[PDB]
Amino acid sequence: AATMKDVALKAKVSTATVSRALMNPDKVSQATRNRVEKAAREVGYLP
Repeated sequence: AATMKDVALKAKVSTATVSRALMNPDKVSQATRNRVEKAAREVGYLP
């Protein structure tokens, strides 16, 4: 099973972004935001 964290590496988003995402999303770029949302479902884990 994959993890939302692993995805960040693939999209080179940021360890802080996905980390704070569950706390207060405000560091993810609009473009990277849409890509993550889609990539989040693929792994089955959206949180």
